[PDB]
Amino acid sequence: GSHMEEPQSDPSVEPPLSQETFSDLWKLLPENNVLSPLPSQAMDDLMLSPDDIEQWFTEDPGPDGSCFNGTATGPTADPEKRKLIQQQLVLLLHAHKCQRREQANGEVRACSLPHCRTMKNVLNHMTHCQAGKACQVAHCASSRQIISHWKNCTRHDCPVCLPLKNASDKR
Ligand SMILES: [Zn+2]
Ligand SMILES: [Zn+2]
Ligand SMILES: [Zn+2]
Repeated sequence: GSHMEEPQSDPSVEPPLSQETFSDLWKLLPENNVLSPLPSQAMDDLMLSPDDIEQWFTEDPGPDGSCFNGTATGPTADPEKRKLIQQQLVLLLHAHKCQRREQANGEVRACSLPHCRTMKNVLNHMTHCQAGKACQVAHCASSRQIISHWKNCTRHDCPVCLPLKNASDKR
């Protein structure tokens, strides 16, 4: 053929994603990234409001632990709760890459998708924010729990990390 498969088939040149990539991604990412999730393949059909993020990554309801349907009727360990983390986390990637695509090409305009518009505003605040999980903006505080997952998790076999590492196979 006209080219070789070595950059994808040989471990001496293959440049795959690292566990620290997702931690820097939402802060300092360059305008030439290739992980950009497209609406034709992204599970955006499973979308939520920023307040429901607190149902899969828990925040205290009060000092007495006053339980609710989101913890007592349908616990955080349910398989459907994991789908909601995966689909929302993949959109934090889209919202950081979509804003960069417009910076790289002034002839086009960013998404009309309210979830993309929501997350790109949160990411541009969260990079300068100092309270994080304690921030008084519900959208900032909720997104910081998602960012805190990749910062503390180091496993290969995790219901959130495994499908992301499988999708980010940039060999
Ligand atoms: Zn977008
Ligand atoms: Zn904040
Ligand atoms: Zn994990």
